[PDB]
Amino acid sequence: LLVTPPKALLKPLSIPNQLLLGPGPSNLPPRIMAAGGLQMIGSMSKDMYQIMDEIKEGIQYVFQTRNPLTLVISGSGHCALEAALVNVLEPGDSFLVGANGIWGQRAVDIGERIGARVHPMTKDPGGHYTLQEVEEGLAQHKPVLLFLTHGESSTGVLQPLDGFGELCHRYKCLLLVDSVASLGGTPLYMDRQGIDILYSGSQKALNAPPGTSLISFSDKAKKKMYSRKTKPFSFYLDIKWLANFWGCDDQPRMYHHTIPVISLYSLRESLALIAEQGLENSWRQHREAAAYLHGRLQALGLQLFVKDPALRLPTVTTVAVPAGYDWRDIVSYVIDHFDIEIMGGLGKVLRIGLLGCNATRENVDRVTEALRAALQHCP
Amino acid sequence: LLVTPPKALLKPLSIPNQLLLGPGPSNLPPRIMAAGGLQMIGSMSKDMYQIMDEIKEGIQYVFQTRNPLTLVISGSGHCALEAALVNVLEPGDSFLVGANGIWGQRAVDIGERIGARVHPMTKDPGGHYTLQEVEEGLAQHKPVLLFLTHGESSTGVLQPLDGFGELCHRYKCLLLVDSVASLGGTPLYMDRQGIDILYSGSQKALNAPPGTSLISFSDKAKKKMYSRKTKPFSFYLDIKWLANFWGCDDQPRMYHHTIPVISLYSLRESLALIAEQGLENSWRQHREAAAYLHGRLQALGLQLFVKDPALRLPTVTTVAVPAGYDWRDIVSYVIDHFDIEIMGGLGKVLRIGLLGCNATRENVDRVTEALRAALQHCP
Ligand SMILES: *Cc1c(COP(=O)(O)O)cnc(C)c1O
Ligand SMILES: *Cc1c(COP(=O)(O)O)cnc(C)c1O
Repeated sequence: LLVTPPKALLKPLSIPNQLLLGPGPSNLPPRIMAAGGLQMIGSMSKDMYQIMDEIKEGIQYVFQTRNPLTLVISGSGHCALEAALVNVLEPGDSFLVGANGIWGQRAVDIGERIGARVHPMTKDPGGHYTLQEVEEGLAQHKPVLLFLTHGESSTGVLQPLDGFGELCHRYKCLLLVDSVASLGGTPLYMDRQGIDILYSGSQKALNAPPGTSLISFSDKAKKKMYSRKTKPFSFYLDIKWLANFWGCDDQPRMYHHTIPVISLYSLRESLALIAEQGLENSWRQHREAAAYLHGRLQALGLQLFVKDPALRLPTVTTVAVPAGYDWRDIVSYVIDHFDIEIMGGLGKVLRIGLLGCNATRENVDRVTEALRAALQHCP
Repeated sequence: LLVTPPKALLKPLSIPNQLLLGPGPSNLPPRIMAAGGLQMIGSMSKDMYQIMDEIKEGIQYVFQTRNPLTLVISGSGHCALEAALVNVLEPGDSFLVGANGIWGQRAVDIGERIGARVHPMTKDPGGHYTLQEVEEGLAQHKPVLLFLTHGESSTGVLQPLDGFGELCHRYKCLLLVDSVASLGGTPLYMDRQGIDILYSGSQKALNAPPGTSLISFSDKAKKKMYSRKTKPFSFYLDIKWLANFWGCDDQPRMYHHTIPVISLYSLRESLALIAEQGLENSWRQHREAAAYLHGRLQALGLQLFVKDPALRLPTVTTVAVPAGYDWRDIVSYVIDHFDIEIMGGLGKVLRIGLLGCNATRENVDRVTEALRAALQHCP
């Protein structure tokens, strides 16, 4: 045989103890770890369906919707995003994109690839979107879909949502919102803010492991996706298939692909936890924690990138890179000395993440103490 | 708030004990269960890279290749398939498809959607592909890629591979092979059989949980994918991105998407297990087990769908539905009474699956004893 058994693979697997306080993913609580270590069931069993059904109710609770087209995408953030775009947008269609960070910049790339006419409202890092600025683009381009990034995790910006859906609906437009870095860590009401496509990820404020995502579609969205001329470019992400399997339509569930059963156990639990906490409690915790963290960082003499506190994303705090330092040096120091992960921002600045169980005063202390030492030790 | 916490989610998660002896997925051995219950690490950490690197060596060992473009697709079977097609095929291109079951029939649907000229060599259930029949299609259509299903899990057929790659290479064609239901359970030598794209799944004979897949690309494939006019329809599955992240190219690893870390721990172990066993041992086990199972089924008076033993897939046995029975009745009886999953075949027949740790004489006994009772109790 050409290749021999890899020597490295013949040693036992060993992983460190890291406190993950970057934009994502987050650490796992015991219940989610426990779920991950369970045994398989049939991927098309009555029991597996029950679990999926339970998950659906959970996606409904956290999204605050009753949309019966709500389900899990067998993929990460980008897959839920891609899934949205490839099932809603037909080649030609006009797509209006809020390019504040990256997330917009990705939604763009996807749009371009599937042959959409892409309308990029570029705003420098830190910037958000004013309803008027939307209507001016909506007037200028007459799109079929707008994409807005709720929790902009590259810039630490919390986009205001209220009233945007009803603007979009007037111009016939569909609202797609990226709530991956916002869900569970700030107010969000899918049906009451009139959102047509909402998606989130498992590995941010729900404290499940990466590789699943939550998606929900309004009837307005459902119509546009169920009255395409053409078939979507992706079969894996074809909604008409997914919807059927996940039990959304009248037809009995027909095998499409194999769902990541063990991740679904985990996700189910992560949903049960925030269902036991309660959304408003979760939003309180994140709101307060964030508040504490800004105060502490302020004390160290660091400047918060997002100036207006009402525009700061609780879950992800952007901190301006202190003049005269190498960001790599600080971030590497932190992990190296204290065993704490703090990302940078992509497209610069320092990024810190309070997500679910990880969003406690203790963790803020810890990252503050760490950034302290580093500030006085980095060249 | 519109939606209240789902009452069902406020009870604790409870899953049955099922022996999964269908085409997939398979049951998990303790080491893989253990890996699934571990804590997160940074998705772009030195430690996470080591793990990915280790996995790569493992994909190289089981595929029997040295292709430095080998990596894990963050998706199931279909995603690795889709990933192959969307990165190799450009709209127009000619694609020659071995539509024996299904897997071909899906590769078709994908091909059509991404705007390939699709050439379907339909063969009734049970049928395989003769080198001549290939060359006649290769002559008739002059494709850029042929798709062959190695272990045809819908029909229980083992396709012969030997020499097909060198045929394909002569006509300038690329060989893509679906080894999801064959890898680890029959001989397969990527480089020595001249295969340009080989993919497999985690949830079949490797005994990892669903939701990851293994893919490898030859230099011939790499050239075609790295000299497209256009960008692939998918960003999630863009090889130039994936390749970079997974450390395949000269550029430092740049964030694309978030890899399903916990599934990667599992997959790493599943690879370590077959690296400790050794491929030829694994092929012996499956070969023998299969042999035993056919004998026993024969004794019950059941007829094996695939007549020629040299064409029977060890890992998945097709058994002709006995005249005068409802297949649903037998299959439901089996799970209902004995707690054993035995699928049907899609596009009919009964399907039984011996995959990795699950491929033992004991499990054959068990499914035989079960099918016995059912045969004499179903109407
Ligand atoms: C993390 C994140 C993503 C990316 O999701 P993946 O897990 O990388 O697929 C996208 N958008 C936002 C807002 C995020 O926070
Ligand atoms: C199971 C299987 C598939 C489907 O893979 P998914 O896990 O459903 O994405 C495809 N091909 C073969 C040969 C299989 O055995």
